[PDB]
Amino acid sequence: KERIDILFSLAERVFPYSPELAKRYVELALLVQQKAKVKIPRKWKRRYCKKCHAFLVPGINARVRLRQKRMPHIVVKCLECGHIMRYPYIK
Ligand SMILES: [Zn+2]
Repeated sequence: KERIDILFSLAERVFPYSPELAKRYVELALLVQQKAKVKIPRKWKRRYCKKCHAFLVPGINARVRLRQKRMPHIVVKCLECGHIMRYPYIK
């Protein structure tokens, strides 16, 4: 409820500050989310790494390269995993 939202705000400030610190904070926010057993729209579900459990934004804990071919593609590397993720896009 409110508890997640406070953690989310805290996770956001740490997030640019240090990906690694944020990684610890997010893992707390996600752990809270399952424990509270509350589903939220896109806020945590769509804004995190698959195994880091860290806030996903390009430029901050993770970086994205945008490629132009006539197939759109972006590649995202998130530091906490240290791994590159592909996200296909069309139009
Ligand atoms: Zn990651």
